[PDB]
Amino acid sequence: IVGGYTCGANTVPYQVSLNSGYHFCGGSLINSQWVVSAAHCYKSGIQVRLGEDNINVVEGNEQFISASKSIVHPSYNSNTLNNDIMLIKLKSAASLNSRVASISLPTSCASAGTQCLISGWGNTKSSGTSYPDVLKCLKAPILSDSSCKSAYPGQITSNMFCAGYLEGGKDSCQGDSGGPVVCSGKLQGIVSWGSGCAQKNKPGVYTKVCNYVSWIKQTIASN
Ligand SMILES: [Ca+2]
Repeated sequence: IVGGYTCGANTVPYQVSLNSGYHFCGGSLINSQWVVSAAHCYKSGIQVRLGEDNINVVEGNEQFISASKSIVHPSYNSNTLNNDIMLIKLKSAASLNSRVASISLPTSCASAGTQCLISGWGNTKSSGTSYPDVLKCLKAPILSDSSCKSAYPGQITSNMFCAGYLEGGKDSCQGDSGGPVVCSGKLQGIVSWGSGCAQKNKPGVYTKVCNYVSWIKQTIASN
């Protein structure tokens, strides 16, 4: 997260870190046994880390649980990042509490102008590299479809939306991928892609979760 703020420990209780020996992506807890992330974050050997603030220090609210299965969206295209969504099942159910909690799925899509909270342990520099140890947060609005499409000609599908600031300086970034965009207590987006980070006229691009609620629910019901 570039140009954000320190969230505070366990203030974002649905935020997860995906760990394969090191943090490599975010995710969102959507029930005691399932996490949503970005398909471009797929790898084998995932451990899900819940209850984290400092990802390099054991602070006392963590739960580390190995994934038993990952399911990439059936129409994911790694060239265009269309359908950049994956589900991860935990080998055991997490213990839900005030610091480890699920986030609701949307019953309806959000609109341009809605304010959302974006979070992660990604790079904090727009030109340069610096990785935080504690969770960072950014409040940002959803941008219009027309401004999103104008920013990225020929690249924005009906399964994407843009959020952030066209002036630059505030955005998600590398290492935030797969993490949440929450608006009015609903998971509306997944950190997907962008040109660089926090660049002028190049806002963040997010997976449009409301398009996938049917697939998520059916997949969970049968796995
Ligand atoms: Ca920790």
